[PDB]
Amino acid sequence: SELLVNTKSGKVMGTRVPVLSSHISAFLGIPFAEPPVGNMRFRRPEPKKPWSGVWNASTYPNNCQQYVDEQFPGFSGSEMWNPNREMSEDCLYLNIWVPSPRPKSTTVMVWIYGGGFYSGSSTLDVYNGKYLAYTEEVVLVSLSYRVGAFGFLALHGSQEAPGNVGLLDQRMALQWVHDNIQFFGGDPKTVTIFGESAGGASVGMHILSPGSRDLFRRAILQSGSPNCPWASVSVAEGRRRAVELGRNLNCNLNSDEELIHCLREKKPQELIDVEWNVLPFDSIFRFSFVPVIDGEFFPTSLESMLNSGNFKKTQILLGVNKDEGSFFLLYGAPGFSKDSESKISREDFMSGVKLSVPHANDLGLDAVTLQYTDWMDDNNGIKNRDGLDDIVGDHNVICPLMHFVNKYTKFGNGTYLYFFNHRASNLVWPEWMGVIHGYEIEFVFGLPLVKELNYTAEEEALSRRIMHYWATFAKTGNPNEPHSQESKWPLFTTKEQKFIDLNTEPMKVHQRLRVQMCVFWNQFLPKLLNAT
Amino acid sequence: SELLVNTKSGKVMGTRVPVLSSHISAFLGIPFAEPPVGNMRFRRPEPKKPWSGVWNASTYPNNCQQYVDEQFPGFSGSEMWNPNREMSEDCLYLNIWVPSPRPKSTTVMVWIYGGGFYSGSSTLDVYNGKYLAYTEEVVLVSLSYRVGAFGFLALHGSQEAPGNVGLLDQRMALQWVHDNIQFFGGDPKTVTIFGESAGGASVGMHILSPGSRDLFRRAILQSGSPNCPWASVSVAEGRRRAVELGRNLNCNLNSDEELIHCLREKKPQELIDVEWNVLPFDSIFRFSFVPVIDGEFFPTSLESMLNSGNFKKTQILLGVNKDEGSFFLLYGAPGFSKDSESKISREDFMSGVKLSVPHANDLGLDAVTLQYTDWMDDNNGIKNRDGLDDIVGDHNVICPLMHFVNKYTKFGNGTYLYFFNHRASNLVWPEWMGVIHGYEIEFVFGLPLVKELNYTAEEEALSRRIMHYWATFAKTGNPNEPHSQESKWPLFTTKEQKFIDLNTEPMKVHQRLRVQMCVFWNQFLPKLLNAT
Repeated sequence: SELLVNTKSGKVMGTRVPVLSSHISAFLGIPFAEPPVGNMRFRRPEPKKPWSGVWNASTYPNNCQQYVDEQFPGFSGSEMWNPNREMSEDCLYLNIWVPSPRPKSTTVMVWIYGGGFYSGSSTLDVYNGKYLAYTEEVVLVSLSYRVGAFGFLALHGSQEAPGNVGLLDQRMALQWVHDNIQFFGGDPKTVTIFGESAGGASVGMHILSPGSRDLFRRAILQSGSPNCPWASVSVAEGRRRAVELGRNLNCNLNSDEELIHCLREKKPQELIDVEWNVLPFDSIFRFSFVPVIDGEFFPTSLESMLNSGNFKKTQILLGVNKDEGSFFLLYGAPGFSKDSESKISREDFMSGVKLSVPHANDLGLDAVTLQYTDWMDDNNGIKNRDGLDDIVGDHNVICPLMHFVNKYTKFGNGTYLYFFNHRASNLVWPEWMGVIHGYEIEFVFGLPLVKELNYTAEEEALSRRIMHYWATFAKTGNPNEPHSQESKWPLFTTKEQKFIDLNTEPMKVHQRLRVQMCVFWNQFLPKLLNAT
Repeated sequence: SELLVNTKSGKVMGTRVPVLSSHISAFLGIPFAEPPVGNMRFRRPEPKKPWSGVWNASTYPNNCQQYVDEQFPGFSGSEMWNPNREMSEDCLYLNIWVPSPRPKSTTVMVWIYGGGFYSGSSTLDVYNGKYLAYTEEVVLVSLSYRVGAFGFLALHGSQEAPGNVGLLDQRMALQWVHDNIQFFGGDPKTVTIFGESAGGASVGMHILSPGSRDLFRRAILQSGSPNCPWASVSVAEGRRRAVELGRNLNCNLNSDEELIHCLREKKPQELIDVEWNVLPFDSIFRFSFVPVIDGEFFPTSLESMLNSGNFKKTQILLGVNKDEGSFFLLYGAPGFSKDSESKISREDFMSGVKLSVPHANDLGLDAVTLQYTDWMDDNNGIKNRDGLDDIVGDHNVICPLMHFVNKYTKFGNGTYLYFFNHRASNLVWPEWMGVIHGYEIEFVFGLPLVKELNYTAEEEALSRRIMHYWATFAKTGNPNEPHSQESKWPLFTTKEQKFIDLNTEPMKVHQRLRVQMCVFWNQFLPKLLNAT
C-alpha cells in the first residue's frame, strides 16, 4: 500500500490527504526519539526504540510544552502561532508529506520551526507541507524539538542538563531522515534543512556544529542566523539563569544534582510560569533558555568559527523581511498598541532604544539614538516609530544575518540573498507593523494557492515563484531554472554582494543590503562597547 | 579742512580718495599704541603717547610681522592674503574711511581681520573700506593686532609674556574708537565690531571678556566663533608651546625670565621660521600661538561662560560659508592638489580624518569616518573628497558656531544667521574647493561694485544686499529695512532656529543649519572622547 512504509524503526501507516483538487500521502506524528520525560527531562535525546506492528501516522502529534501567547485572546494574528494540539513533554515526533505516486529518490526538505527557542509547533496551519510537497514534487519533512527550559536549561559540566538538548533533538530527527527517508521516496543525499527565526538560527547552527554537518546537503535560513544576539549565551550566563529558575521555584541550590532533581519534580507549567523571570535585563527580543556555546556542540566561539571557515561548505539561500522588529515592540515597548498608529514620542523612543539594546552602556545608547534620529524632525511620531522598528530589526535580525552571509560566502560554494518586502493583502495586524517577522512563511508554504484563504492573484503568483525558488535551490543548489527566460536571481559574491527583492513587482537586484546600518551594528558599536 | 581732525591723541591729516566716481576721506595708519618693540615684545600694549603737530595719515601703515604663504608664488588666490606692506613689529595702527561731507554722528563699523591668529593685515585690497563707507554711509574702521608668537606667546604667571596681548591690541584700538571716533563723525555708542575667521572668533571673545564688553554696541561674526577648537588653548598648552619655541632657537630654559629674554633678542624672522614646529599633533586647521584661557581676559572656561550667560547681551549677526574646509585640505592633506580634481581614495580619506581631528583616539576616528562615509559607494573619489571637506568645515567652523549661536541666543537680544553659498564667478581657485573660507569677504566689502574686477551683475546685486544687511544691522540691530517690501531675513530663535541662504537666488529660509552633523560634533563625539 502507498500509505504503508517499512522503516528501520518499524512500519508506519500514513493517510491520504486532499490538496488543490488532488491528493498526496501524509505520515504524521512519527516518533524519532524516546519520550524525554521523567528522569529524562533536560537530558540529551535517545533514539526511539524500534516497534513491532504498524505505527498509526494519520494524526498530528502533541506539541512540546511551552509558554502560550494570550496577549490577544481570540485574535487570529497571534493565535496562529500558538500550539494547536495538546501540549506534552512527550513530543519528539516528525511529519512527512510524500507526493503520489510515491517517488523513488527525490529532493527532500526538512522544516525547523522558529519561536525564539521558547515556543513553536510543527503542526501549525502555516506549516502544512502538503502544498509545497504537492506543487514542487518534493518530500517535505517537519521536525520538532524541545523548547524553553525543557530544551535549553544549561548547567555546563553536568550530564543531566548539559544544554543544547533541543538542538540535539533536531539533529536526531535529521539523523532519522538520513537513515530512513529513502523508504518514503526521498534522496537522503539531497536534503535541504530550512527554517525561520530561531529555526533559521538552528539551521546555521547545524552548518557550524561538526556533529550535524554530514546530515544534510544544503540550507535555507529565513530571518535568522546562528550569530544573532538572542540565539545563544555563554555557559556562565546559562548556568546563572538555570540557578535563578531554581530560585523562583524555591529549589535547593547547593548542587547541580539537587537543582536538577528539584526541577524534574515540577509539573511543566510550573517552569513555564516563571521562565521569563530569569532574563538579566529589562529587554525586548531576548529569550530565557537558548543554545549555549559549550565547547562541544560548538567547538569554539561562533565568531572564531566563522572567521576560520570552521563550518560546512555548501550552498545557502537566506534573507530577511522588511519589518522584523514591529512584533517585539508591539508586545513590550512603551507607546505601541495593536489598535493605534503607535506614533512614538521622543520619550518613548529613547525608552525603546534602552529596551532594544539592553547590554549597552550610556555612550552606546547615545550612539544608537543618534544613528536612527532625524534631527531636522525629531518629534515626528511616525519617524520615531519606524526608526525604533528598524533598530530592533537591524540589531536582532538583519545585521547579524549580513555578518553571517559575508563571513560564510568567503568559504562557501554559493550564496543567494533575498529581501522580502511584500505585505500580505489579508494581514490582520495593523498597518504600522509592515512586513512582519514570520509572514513570508505563508508564501513559502503556499497558503496563497488556496482560494478560500483570500489572497490576491499576484500573491498566488508570488507564492509559486518563491516555492519554486526554494525547491529548485533544494534540488540543484541554485534557485534559478537552467534555461529559463525568467529574470535571474544573481549569486551573492564577496565583491558585488547582490541580492533581490521578493514581492509582486518585477524582480529588482540590489547590492549591500542595509550596509550603512550594519557597519554600525557589526563594526562600530561592538568596538565602542568594548572600549568603554 | 575736511581732512584735518583733532583727536585726543593729537591732530591727524587724512587724504581724499576716489570711489565709484565720487570721493570720501581716508585716515590711514593712525597709531593707537606705543610700538611694541624691544623689551615691549610679548607685553600688553601701552597707549600711544599724544603727539604735537599733524600726523600724516595719508598712507597705509606697516603690517605686523608674520609667516608668509609662499605655497603658490605669483598666484593671486593666495597672495591676496599676504602682507602687501613692509612687515614690522611697529605695526599697531588703525584706518578710518569717512563719508564726505563728514557726518555728525553716524553708525561705526570696526573690522577685525582673520588669519588664524598667525597672520593677517588691515591693508589688503579685499579690506578696502571705502566702498562700504561710501555706499552705506558709515564710518568704517579697520584695526590691527599682533599675531603669531608676537601676539600670543603665553607664559602664564609672568607679566613679561602673559598671553592674549594680541587681543589686548584689538581692545586698545576699540578703546581709541570709543574715545575719538566722535571727531570723525562717528557715533561712539553705535559701533559694530565684525570680523572673519580668527577675526570672528576675536569678536566673540570681546563679547565674552568683561574688559571688552563696554567698548562696542553690536557684533557680526563671519566664519568663526570664540569656542572654535583652534581659537584657544589652556595655559598649560600655551606654556608648553612657548617652551618648545625656545627649544627650537636654543634658548636657556631654566626660567621664564631667561626664556623671554632669549626670545626678545631674536630677529622677528627667527621666531617665524620655527613657529610651526611647536604644534602638539600632525594636524590641519591648528595654529601655534592663539588666545589662552587665562582666568583674566577670560574669567573661566568658555563653555561655563556661555552656559551661565556670562557675556555681553546685545544683537548679533553671524554665519558661515558652504565649504570652509577646502583651503586647509589643499594645503596639508594627502591627495589634494590645486590643479587636479583631487578625487580622494579610501586611504587618503582616513589619513585626512586623522589630520582633521588630531585629538581623537581610534574609536573617535572611527566614529567620524562612519559619520561621513556612504557605505554603498565608499570608493567614490568625489564623495570622499567632499566628505573630508565637510568634516574640516563642520568640526572647525560650522558646528562650533552653531553651538555658540544656540547658547548665545538663550540670553541675547536678537540673532540673525546666514549660510553663504555663492561661488564667485571670477574665483581663481579650482572648482572642487567650492565656496571657500574667506570668500564672502569681498562681497561684504563691495568689491563686486567695481566693474574692472570682473564680477557679474547678480554678484554686484548680491554685494549691495549684503552690505546693506550688514550696515542696517550695525545701525539698528536688525538687517531688515523697517517698511521694506523686500524678502525678510527672519530672526533666529531657540525654537525655530531659522536662517537664510546668501546667494544670487531669491531668499530661502531654512531651519537647524547642519543639525545632524553638529549634534555629532557638539554632543556625541565629545562624550565619546571623554568616556574613552
